Order: sequence, then C-alpha cells, then structure tokens
Amino acid sequence: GAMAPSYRVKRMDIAKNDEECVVNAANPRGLPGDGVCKAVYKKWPESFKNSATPVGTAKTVMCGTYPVIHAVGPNFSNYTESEGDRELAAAYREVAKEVTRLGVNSVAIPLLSTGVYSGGKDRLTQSLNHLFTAMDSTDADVVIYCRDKEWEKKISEAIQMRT
Ligand SMILES: COc1ccc([C@@H](Cc2nnn[nH]2)NC(=O)c2ncnc3[nH]ccc23)cc1
Ligand SMILES: [Cl-]
Repeated sequence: GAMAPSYRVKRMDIAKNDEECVVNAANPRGLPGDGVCKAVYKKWPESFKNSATPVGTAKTVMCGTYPVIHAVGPNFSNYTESEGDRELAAAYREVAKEVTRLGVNSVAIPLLSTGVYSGGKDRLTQSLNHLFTAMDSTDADVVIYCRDKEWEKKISEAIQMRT
C-alpha cells in the first residue's frame, strides 16, 4: 500500500494516468462505447477480451501487466433513483475489492454514472460520496480524473474538507 494513503484530483484524460492501474467506466457488454470507455479502449484495447460484466460489478482484465478494472455503473435513464443508487454504491465496492486483490499502491478512477449514464442529472456529489465510502478502507493512493473545470474545483474542495 501507499505510505500515507491519499486522494488527489486531476483534470485530464485518464488514458494518460500516472497510476499502477486504471478503472474504466465500462458498459455491461464490454463494447468500446464513448467518453472514458472509448479513451480506455484506444489506450488498452487488449483489456476488452471477455470484459462484459453486469451492472454493479467490476471485472479486471490485464493489458500486458497493466490492470484495467472495468466498473459498470447503472445508467440512470433505465434505473429508478433508489435502485440506481444501490447499484452505483455496489460498483464502487467491487472496485475497492479489485484494487485490494491486485496489491497496487495507486489507482486512477473516473466518476461512475456521470455523463451519458447520469439520466440528465448532476451526480458529482452522489458518485464521489460512493467512491469515498468504498475506497476509504483501502490503502492505495487514489487519483480521480475529470474533464470539467468546475468539477475539478468541487472534487478538490470535497477532498480537502475531510483532511
Ligand atoms: C457514463 O460514464 C461516464 C463516466 C465519466 C464521465 C465523465 C465525468 C466528468 N465530466 N467532467 N468531469 N468528469 N468523465 C470523462 O468523460 C472523462 N474523465 C476522465 N478521463 C477521460 N478521458 C476521456 C473522457 C474522460 C462520463 C461518463
Ligand atoms: Cl488531456
């Protein structure tokens, strides 16, 4: 694990991360998709071999020796708020189990169920809180990747508030 486990946020493409493994915001069918998923597909295409997995789960596939954790968050256009909240929290708990199993000292993670899976709602706080609930008991350094300037500021403030 990391010597002093921390949370950090960076506004840049997760495909250029400087961590020991990456979490993909995957679709259940293991398709190239769009957004984070498409950037992960272009960078680590080999990691999409048998990567299909249900909503609320995570499946790791190696690209060489680099682990890609395919985490499937719910699409809030299909799920109710209550059921979608439960599956989002579960996808993050499965990410924590995988990061621990892998023995990595760091992980790059995006905010699950935001963007096209958000059902047109702002889910920054909801997704980030479920991320913290799952990752707080792990000792990996966590680096959150985002693309929006206002989101970078809000994530940074949320990290600092707890320290
Ligand atoms: C439906 O799943 C999604 C998950 C995350 C996302 C969004 C959430 C977001 N939007 N503003 N800051 N954050 N993030 C990215 O699109 C993103 N983040 C990191 N690296 C990237 N490389 C290429 C894209 C990309 C959308 C959709
Ligand atoms: Cl970039």
